[PDB]
Amino acid sequence: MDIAIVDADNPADAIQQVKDLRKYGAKLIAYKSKSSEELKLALKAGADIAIVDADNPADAIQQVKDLRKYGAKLIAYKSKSSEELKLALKAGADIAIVDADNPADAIQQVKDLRKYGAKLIAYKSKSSEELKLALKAGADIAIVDADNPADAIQQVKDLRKYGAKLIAYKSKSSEELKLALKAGHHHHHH
Repeated sequence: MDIAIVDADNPADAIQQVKDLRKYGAKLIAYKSKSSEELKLALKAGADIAIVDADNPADAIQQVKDLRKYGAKLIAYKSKSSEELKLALKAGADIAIVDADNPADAIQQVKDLRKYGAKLIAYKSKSSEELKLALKAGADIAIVDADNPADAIQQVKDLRKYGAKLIAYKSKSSEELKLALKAGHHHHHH
């Protein structure tokens, strides 16, 4: 199953991309912001996954509680700190996004969070080899980050071939989705 990550460079365009992805037939739509209020707007537009990215951990943990009370179906939390990710999960986050800079640290955090009881661990890399190591370590969601667009296609190909069940990547633009819809085309299941 694919997760489309909204990637527009401003909130108005990001909110429109949610609508375009939903119409195109994306099964899961993820939206990241440092603003709780912006994440509520993305959910109201039809996003499935609200990614908490606020810098201040006190503020970020309160956003999890606010989004849960609000009825967010899936709340993700992005941190370089496995201690912070544990606090986010205790506060009601569904998905811990491992963001640690050093790959050795990031893989140990996957193993730590699995043993802590994390239900859904996500891991991000430009490297197919690193995502396979993370999946083996117990990650549930593989986030493709390949720099240029041709690299991103190969990484998704690599993960499909591997049998990754939850593949996340940056979405096509609204203008691309709208052109496909104008032609009568929709997302096809893989």
